[PDB]
Amino acid sequence: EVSNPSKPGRKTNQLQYMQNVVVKTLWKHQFAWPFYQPVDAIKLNLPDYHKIIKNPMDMGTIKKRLENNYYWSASECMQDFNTMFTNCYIYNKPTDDIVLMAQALEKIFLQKVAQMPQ
Ligand SMILES: CCOc1cc(C(=O)N2CCC(N3CCN(C)CC3)CC2)ccc1Nc1ncc2c(n1)N(C1CCCC1)c1ccccc1C(=O)N2C
Repeated sequence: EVSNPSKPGRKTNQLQYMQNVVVKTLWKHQFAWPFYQPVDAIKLNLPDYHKIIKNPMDMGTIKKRLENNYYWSASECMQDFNTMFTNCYIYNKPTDDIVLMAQALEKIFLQKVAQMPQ
């Protein structure tokens, strides 16, 4: 999940940008806090969450993956962000607050990624 002995990982120029520009800009958004940690289906009372969401993802995991050089390339790290936002749209109702919070964060994600080098 945040490290794998058989998985090749490294740090590239792009992966440094994911960590120092993308993760770090988003972590400081006032709507980011629900994504610091995995969805806790006990605390939030979500008996069906892990039946609908097959691959949970959050920014804490991503951040930790970056610090561990878990990833091979930055597009792999972008896929994790997409999973995290997409899970949010999939599980929740169209007008739920968390949907509108994920959309605002996702927009900034793309603006930052649009300036990534290479
Ligand atoms: C570890 C924090 O975790 C959460 C906490 C609380 C909470 O009650 N606190 C926050 C801190 C408390 N202190 C301490 C004592 N002191 C005196 C005052 C301050 C005060 C009350 C609420 C939601 C949380 N965490 C969450 N993580 C993913 C999700 C998530 N909430 N939301 C919600 C986020 C906001 C709207 C929806 C979801 C809800 C239902 C279904 C899915 C999802 C979902 O998709 N995600 C991504």
